[PDB]
Amino acid sequence: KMEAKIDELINNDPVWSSQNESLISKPYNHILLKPGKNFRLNLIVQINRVMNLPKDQLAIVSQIVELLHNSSLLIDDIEDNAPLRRGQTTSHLIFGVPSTINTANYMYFRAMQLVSQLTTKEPLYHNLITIFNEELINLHRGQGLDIYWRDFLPEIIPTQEMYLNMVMNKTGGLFRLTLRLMEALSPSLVPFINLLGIIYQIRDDYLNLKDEKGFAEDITEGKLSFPIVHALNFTKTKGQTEQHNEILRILLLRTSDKDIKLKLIQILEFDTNSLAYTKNFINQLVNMIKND
Amino acid sequence: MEAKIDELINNDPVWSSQNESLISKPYNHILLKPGKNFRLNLIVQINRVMNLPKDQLAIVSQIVELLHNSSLLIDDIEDNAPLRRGQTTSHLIFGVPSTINTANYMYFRAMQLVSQLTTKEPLYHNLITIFNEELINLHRGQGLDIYWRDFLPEIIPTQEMYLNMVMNKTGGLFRLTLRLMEALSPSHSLVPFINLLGIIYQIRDDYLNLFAEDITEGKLSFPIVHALNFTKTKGQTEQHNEILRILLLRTSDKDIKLKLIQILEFDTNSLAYTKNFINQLVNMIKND
Ligand SMILES: CC(C)=CCC/C(C)=C/CC/C(C)=C/CC/C(C)=C/COP(=O)(O)OP(=O)(O)O
Ligand SMILES: CC(C)=CCC/C(C)=C/CC/C(C)=C/CC/C(C)=C/COP(=O)(O)OP(=O)(O)O
Repeated sequence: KMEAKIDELINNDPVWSSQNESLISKPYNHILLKPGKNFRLNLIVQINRVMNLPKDQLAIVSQIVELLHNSSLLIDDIEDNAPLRRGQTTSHLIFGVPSTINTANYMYFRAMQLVSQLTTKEPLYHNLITIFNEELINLHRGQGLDIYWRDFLPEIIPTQEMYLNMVMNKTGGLFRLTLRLMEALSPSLVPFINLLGIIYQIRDDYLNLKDEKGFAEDITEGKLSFPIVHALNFTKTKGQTEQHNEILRILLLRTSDKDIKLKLIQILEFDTNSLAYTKNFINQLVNMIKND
Repeated sequence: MEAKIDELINNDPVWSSQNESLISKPYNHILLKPGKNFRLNLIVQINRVMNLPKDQLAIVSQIVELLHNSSLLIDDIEDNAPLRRGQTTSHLIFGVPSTINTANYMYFRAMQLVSQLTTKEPLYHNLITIFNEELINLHRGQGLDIYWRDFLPEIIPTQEMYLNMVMNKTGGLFRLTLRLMEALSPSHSLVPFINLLGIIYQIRDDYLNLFAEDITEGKLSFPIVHALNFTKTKGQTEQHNEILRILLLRTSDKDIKLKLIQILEFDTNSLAYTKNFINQLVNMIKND
């Protein structure tokens, strides 16, 4: 009797009830509650004017990008110890870091599974899987560097050039993934999508300081954001020792003190002019398209 | 400026050998102590009948070694384990952020190795599908294990629930290995056998754990599951509740740990129940 139950278990595919699906989906369902700006989704609709994928294929590509985007935020908020995401408590503080890590990773592989419902043309299929794998590798390479510079500061002080190659991997990754899949499926805008990704990341960095995640949470997180990279390299270059050191000291506190965060922003505004430099840099990238 | 940007966006992302070493640090750390290599030695034994060519067999081994070691990095973060293979866990040295990312990164470097197994598009499709299905099963198994543990005492798993979970959590990488080998073989499936091997392997691991860190971690191990269900069934409220209180302490007190280990040994006889259950499983194969 014990034997037959073991036999039945080992001789059949692993069983998975919808009740269990609901238990381990909690972390992800929570983040779905507040949709974001849907910038990537709208980007997908627009781009389809030229690519012309059938409604059904397009829905799958959208689902894949939404799964990857949202799960990547679940992981990034654990990796940054972020208290808020889209104005609500982050999933890992509600369900725990362990379940949130496993759920986000599980969703990466469900996104992978959807890639098969895109086609049966073995030539195409292979190319699709390859695009997915390459860009998931690129995403993790960039995320890995961003995380390393932040957690081991001041071991490595990146240069503007180093930051830009990191963003090409980290932020450029899902934008290139989306576009490469759609382009592969069309009955090249990658360079434009790379620039768009760089502008998106630097702008996010800029706005987090200029201005829901909390007041300037990138400082509390110790991030080597575009403005900070400019500030540290500017102070190094000009021999501004006291301030170079104060920028590093503040980043290392991982502080939520609102006055210390503003102190740091004012050093960028008045001592290194890092805010004006970043605002200008963004406009210079945007003009490359406006002047195309 | 415009020129530099132009070259950046028109080229593949820049990634160096040094960058690769920086992000590999947490993985390289756990590979400093080999472990027993049960899975890779298993692969060799099984190839005696699968006869894969040495180069494909090596890629299967690499895929399995990357998944096994990256899964340990993640499992250790998920139960905040202080030690793995006699040394400090990677996340306590490189931090949780870098260790999550590196382990997740290696999951995809393992995926990439699957297209190096074959050029035949029919077979490739099959291999990728096998990899995808079992990574899904592994996460369903690991998510239930984590769920029951972190949500205790909401759900006390039964013996059958534990067995289904373990077949995915631990049996999952054993099945991936064998499915990939059977798919590639140039020569009856061994999946039922490997599923039972995975189950025995985990129950045996739970048994041996009893540092008894599974206690400090609040784990619903095979012996604990037997003890909780045993006490419930017999109306032994006090013992049932005592086992739960100790698990819920997430204690590092050796004295309190010994106390639970004795309840399991002398009051519920879970250690003996466990040992005999393993033997019953081993005979299921032997006596065949
Ligand atoms: C699976 C993926 C995509 C990545 C794996 C590796 C990881 C965790 C990378 C982190 C990638 C990341 C979070 C980059 C930052 C991109 C960015 C600016 C996100 C925020 O985009 P919004 O459009 O502002 O967010 P909403 O959806 O709330 O509007
Ligand atoms: C990518 C994979 C495999 C899974 C994804 C989801 C996760 C993180 C699952 C957890 C899987 C896990 C760690 C199961 C336990 C397996 C086990 C009993 C490991 C210990 O095996 P040993 O053979 O004693 O280890 P050594 O390598 O040190 O010898």
